[PDB]
Amino acid sequence: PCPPVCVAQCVPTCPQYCCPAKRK
Repeated sequence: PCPPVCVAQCVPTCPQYCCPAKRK
């Protein structure tokens, strides 16, 4: 369960499997 804003923005509220390689 990934947020669609985490697809650009991998934050402390967001999952680690939900990190891209486009702005963490």
